[PDB]
Amino acid sequence: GKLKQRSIKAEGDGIVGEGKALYNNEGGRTFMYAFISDKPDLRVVKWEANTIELEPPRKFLVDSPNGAQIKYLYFVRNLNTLRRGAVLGYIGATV
Amino acid sequence: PGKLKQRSIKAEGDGVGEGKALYNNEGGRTFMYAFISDKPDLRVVKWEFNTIELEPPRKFLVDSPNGAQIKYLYFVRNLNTLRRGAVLGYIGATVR
Repeated sequence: GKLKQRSIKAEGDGIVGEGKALYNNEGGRTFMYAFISDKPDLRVVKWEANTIELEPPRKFLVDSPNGAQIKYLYFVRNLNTLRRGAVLGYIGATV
Repeated sequence: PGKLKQRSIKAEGDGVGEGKALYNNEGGRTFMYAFISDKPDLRVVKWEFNTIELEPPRKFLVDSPNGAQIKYLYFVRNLNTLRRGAVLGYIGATVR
């Protein structure tokens, strides 16, 4: 199950944050699994004219030249278990 | 979190096989999740420390520098759906 990405703008409350969404283009149709962002407090992503709420950020640290960095993983509302492991499978390969 | 690993090993069947094994490590404790081989239809992966039994292989293709390619995927017996997803999400990135 290959996993793709699409940079997108999310929203918190007064927080408005851009970031990278993880999706899945099975045949013609799309499906967003998770959203990786650097600002917490984020509430909703707007995906397609359709809104998507997010979840309690799980926290972790990803490296780089400019330094390993705090990061915030958001699973979309009620993502089935199998796809959650699938998300963590992708990240913990590209780290 | 986080962190999934790889280590080549030999697996047996009622009959032998060899291939990739996706595994994990925590506070020193070494966990095995899945085994990948081009050969059906093995039973066990022996890990020198247990007789770890394998599920019937799920089957998949990957594109290569020499065309199309068969490999089988064996989850371990009764592996929790969560950890099943990472195996699949990992491979997904890992190969094509």
